[PDB]
This record gives sequence, C-alpha cells and structure tokens, in this order.
Amino acid sequence: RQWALEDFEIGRPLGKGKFGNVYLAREKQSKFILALKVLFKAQLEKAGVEHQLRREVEIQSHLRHPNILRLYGYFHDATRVYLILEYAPLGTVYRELQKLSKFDEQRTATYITELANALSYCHSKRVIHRDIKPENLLLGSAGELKIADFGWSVGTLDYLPPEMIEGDEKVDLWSLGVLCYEFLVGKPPFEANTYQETYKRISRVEFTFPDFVTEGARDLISRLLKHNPSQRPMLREVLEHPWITANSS
Ligand SMILES: Cc1cc(Nc2nn(-c3ccccc3)c(=O)c3ccccc23)n[nH]1
Repeated sequence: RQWALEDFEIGRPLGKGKFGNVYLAREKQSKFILALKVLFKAQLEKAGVEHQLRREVEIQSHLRHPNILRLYGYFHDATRVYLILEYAPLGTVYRELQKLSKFDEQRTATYITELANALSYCHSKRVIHRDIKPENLLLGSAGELKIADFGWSVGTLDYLPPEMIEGDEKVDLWSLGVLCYEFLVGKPPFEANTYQETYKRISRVEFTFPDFVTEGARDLISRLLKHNPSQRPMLREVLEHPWITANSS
C-alpha cells in the first residue's frame, strides 16, 4: 500500500509549522479529500526526532475514534516525509478561542466530554497521551473536536503537569483541568511572560479564578489540578461530574 506525491492534487495551505506545512489535498483516483502534512527529513534528524515520529506514526495508525484525528498512511521521497491525514474543515479550537475570546459553560462541558471519551478509549488500549494544547485540537464538519497531535506512547510549558517539569497515566487529568480553565477564561491558568515564571506557577500549582467562573467549574477544575497525580479523579469521575452532566450535550 505505497503512496506517492503524484497520487494527490495539492490544494491551499491549511497552516504551517516548524517541520513542514499542511496542505489541503485530493487523492486523484477516488477524489477523496484529506490533509497532507509535509515534513522535511533534514529538519527532523537535526532535532533527533526522526525516530520519535516513527513510533508515534505507528501508534496513531492503530487508533480509531471519532474524537481522534485519523491517520490514513505515510510515505517519503528522497528529501521528505508525508503524513496522510483526516481533514477537519472547521479549523483549530485555538483559533475559535481567539475569535470568541472565551467559551460558555455549555461549549466547554461538551468539549471536555468529547476529550474525556477520547482519552478513556486510549487508556482502554494502554495508550496514554502527553500534554494537550488547543493548537492541536481540530473541529469536524459537525463541530466535534478531534485530537490532532501525535503525542501518544504505550507544550513548553503552559500545558505540562508538575511531574513532567520537575522530574504517569494521570497526566491527562491535569490536561483536562488546564483546558477546562482555558476554555472559560480565555488563557491557561499558569500563563506568565517568561518560561521561568510559568515553571514556578506550575510547580506550586498557583492560580486564581475570575469572578465569572461559577462554583461548579471551580469545583471540577480544582479537582483536576493537584500537584499529586494520585489525588486526581478517574476519567469516569469527570464524565459524571454534576457540572459536566448538567452542561454537556
Ligand atoms: C491536519 C489537518 C488540519 C486540518 N485542517 C486545518 N488545519 N489547520 C491547521 C492550522 C495550523 C497548523 C496545522 C493545521 C487550520 O488552520 C485550518 C483552518 C481552517 C480549516 C481547517 C484547518 N485538517 N486536518
């Protein structure tokens, strides 16, 4: 099942970063619409990440969920590596946040639910996820979120938990807590103007709520951000949280 660049017609650039950009694309024979991520080989080895990709790509190919961006395949040429990805027409959650400035309780609880489910499923197969950033969350035709990052295994540093910065399976609860906060407030709880300050805030778990955040949200968010991984809830507990069940679609 080997793919080549001439198998596709390349469309408008969807976005860029660091290794390569992403293009809209259509497979010539089937007319199937998808996203083609282009990564430059040279730029990858020079990060010592080339092997990291191989394992993540292998992992992703085996993940099937409605809230996880699908990976159809990959290939390479002399120069570069190409990932064939599901196309998400409504863009990132990051950009939606920039446009709206903050989400209401109903949108937040829905996204958190979709995330929680996607993470449950991963755990079902002994796949655990790293930090999750809004830049890596896409939106499907129906506005359903999709985790688009390759960040599995079997963010510097707004989304990283204390465990990862000081020196799992609980990381993802921490991630939901950061996202849940960011969705309602408009910026992540540990934001600072320098790496050094952010590091301090995360390690101390030092954050405050604006007045408009309701009691229910505060309760869920405060449960998820705990320096100690073992004090964090199960994904199951999150899905049943009264603020969640009341606000979620
Ligand atoms: C991998 C993928 C992307 C995508 N759709 C989109 N991707 N990205 C994007 C932005 C920055 C970096 C990478 C992607 C977009 O800005 C975007 C904007 C509007 C509609 C769709 C997309 N569908 N599938």
